[PDB]
Amino acid sequence: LHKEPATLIKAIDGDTVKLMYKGQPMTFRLLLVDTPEFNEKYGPEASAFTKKMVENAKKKEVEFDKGQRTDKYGRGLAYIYADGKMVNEAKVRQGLAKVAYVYKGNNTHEQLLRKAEAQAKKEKLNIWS
Ligand SMILES: Cc1cn([C@H]2C[C@H](OP(=O)(O)O)[C@@H](COP(=O)(O)O)O2)c(=O)[nH]c1=O
Repeated sequence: LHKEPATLIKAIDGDTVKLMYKGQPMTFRLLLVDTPEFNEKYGPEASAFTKKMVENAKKKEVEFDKGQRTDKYGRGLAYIYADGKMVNEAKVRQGLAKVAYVYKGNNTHEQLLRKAEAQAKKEKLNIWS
């Protein structure tokens, strides 16, 4: 896989980010994660964590997987990095998202994210408390 730069337009919520990617605005859905909705327990925390990780970063990068690059809603599907740290992974590591929507073709980082979720769950952290 490879990491491409992008410029932040809007950190939308826990699972999506709007970026200027090669000069065009697109909404990216984070691969492999599902975040509690804002009006559910941990929703507001999970959303603010995601937003601030992205917004505080100097460098934002997009990393497409080996399968489809857009979902059935027209969203880009990617791993997003914030100063070299994977946003998808951190959300899960901190017990503020769950590993989810793991399709063939776009599962490169599945083992890594499941490792993070296992640590969160062992620690009974946040959604796992
Ligand atoms: C993460 C991800 C979500 N999606 C779609 C599947 C879900 O649609 P369906 O429920 O219609 O299947 C939806 C979940 O996204 P949200 O969690 O943003 O709603 O996003 C994909 O198609 N591929 C993906 O990799």
